[PDB]
Amino acid sequence: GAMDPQEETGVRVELAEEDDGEKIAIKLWLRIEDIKKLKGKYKDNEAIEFSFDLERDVPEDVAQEMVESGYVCEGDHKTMAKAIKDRVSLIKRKREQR
Repeated sequence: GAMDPQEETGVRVELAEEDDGEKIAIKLWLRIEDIKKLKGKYKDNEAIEFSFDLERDVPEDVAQEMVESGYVCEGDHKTMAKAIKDRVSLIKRKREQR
C-alpha cells in the first residue's frame, strides 16, 4: 500500500457503505483524484457511484459502461478500471481474513 503521500493514481474507489460481510454485490464510488492525469471531461470534485458484483461484474467491463454512459473517456478506460480493480482487490483481500 501507498504509505507515502504520493498517490500517483488519479483515481480511487471507495465503498458507499462499510463492507464487512459476504455480499457478492457491493456499491462503490469512483472518486477522481486528479483529472489532469486523465484525458477527457472530468471534475476535481466528482465521484461515480457504481455497484460491483464481485463474481459477475468485471472492473474493465464497468469502466466501459462508464465510457458509454458518458462518465469516463475511453482514453482513461484502463485508468478507471485499474481504480475499480485496485479497490476490489483490497476488498477481496480483507475478506481473506476470518
